Parts: sequence; C-alpha cells; structure tokens
Amino acid sequence: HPETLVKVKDAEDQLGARVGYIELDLNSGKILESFRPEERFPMMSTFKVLLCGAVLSRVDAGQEQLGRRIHYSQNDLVEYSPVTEKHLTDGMTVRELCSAAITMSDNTAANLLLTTIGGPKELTAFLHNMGDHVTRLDRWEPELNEAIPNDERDTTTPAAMATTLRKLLTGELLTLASRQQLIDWMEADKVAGPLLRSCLPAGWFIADKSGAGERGSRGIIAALGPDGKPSRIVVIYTTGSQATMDERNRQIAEICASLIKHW
Repeated sequence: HPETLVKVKDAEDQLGARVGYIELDLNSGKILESFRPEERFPMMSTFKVLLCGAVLSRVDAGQEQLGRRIHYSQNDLVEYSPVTEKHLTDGMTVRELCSAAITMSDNTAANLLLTTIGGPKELTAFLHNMGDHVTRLDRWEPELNEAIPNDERDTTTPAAMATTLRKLLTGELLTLASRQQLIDWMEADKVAGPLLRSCLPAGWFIADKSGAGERGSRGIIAALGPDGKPSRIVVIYTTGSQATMDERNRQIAEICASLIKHW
C-alpha cells in the first residue's frame, strides 16, 4: 500500500538512513510492495533463520540429527550467549542450539551451528544451490555485525531474503516436518517484542526474527497474518543511521501500523 511506503519514506528522513522493505504474499509468491529491493543491507541476526534452515536440510538428508549432543568450552563463548553460557558441562543438542539461535538470538549457538555445516562458506553455498545467488555470509559472530558502509560482506537484499525465506517456510526444499519446526522457532521469538509484534492486533499469527548491529544497523524478517494463520512475509532493513535504538524501533512501529491497516 502507498501509505506504507510513505511511512518508509518518513523513516528514511527522520533516521537519516536507507530502509529496505518487501511485502510478499505467502500464498502466491507475488510481491505486494517494495522499497529498495535490490540494495544490500547487513543481515545481522536474521541470517540465523537461514542457518537453521540449512541445518534442517542436513537433518532431512540424514547428514545431521536434531538430538545429537554437542559439548564445547569457555573459549567458544562469544558476546551475548544467554543460553549457551549455562550449558558448559551438559552441552546442548542441535535442536536446542537452533532454538537458542532463533528465539533468543544466541551468538555462540550460531557459531556452533555454523561448525556443523562447515562454516559461513557452506551456508552461502547452501543458499546458492537453492536459488539465492545474492545473500552471502562471510564472517562469524560477532564480527558479522560490523556493518561497514558499502561493505557487501554478510549482506542480503530485501528481495533476495524474502524470496529465500518463503522457499524455506513454504517451499519444496524442506520436508513438512522441517518447515513446521523452523517456523515454530520463529514464532517463539523472545527478542522482537517492541517491533512488529507490538503493532499486531489480538489473534494474529507471527513468526519473526529481529536484527541489530553497528552503525545504526537494524533489521527484521517475519511471516505473519490475521486469524492465527500466516499469510504474508515482511522484510525490513535499515543501516547508516545515528539514531538510537528506540527511534529505530519507533519507525518500524509506524510502518507496521500502516501495513496492518491496509492489509
């Protein structure tokens, strides 16, 4: 809807930064709205959904098991590890690591998962072989959140991300069991409260994954819809601003308000 684009334009003016926006119909796959669809933005934590999608792909092929237990040590813990820092002794299963990586955005969990698939290169290789020749991951946590201007490392485009996410959640790649698991994790998101979820009316379905980083970086991907059922994928990115966390969240609030209003 045009008014939603106005909210995005208002956001660019008041934040002093670029904003990426894609509105994608989950049923048909037709884009309903776009803003800077072919420009690159830092993925930040949003890649973690893609990461666990690759892991689940290995689960389907029998190359990985969700119940497989992994142990690690103190020297594996990086910044922000709210879940993994509490299981140094008992370790964690692969299923728990993806749960921690998506719902709590655990960084160490993300790194351990990247080890299971063979690093950022293999995640990129996975995305390449499923049709996404655009999205790329180059570094580990937390260096991937650097968000240096004009740096293409660890970046996606709003169009590439939205189409890729659709293939994971409602495509032919994963099994029905794996598709359901991935969107179950996203629905249990704990760290995206004051964003899209804050805008939604009662009874709405939402499965999302937020993002934040350096140099006014912020992002979010989501699969949502009214009547307790997902009907649309929304991708929002922004970078380069010097605005605080609160104002960046407020712009997403304003954009979301128009999105739901003109649903």
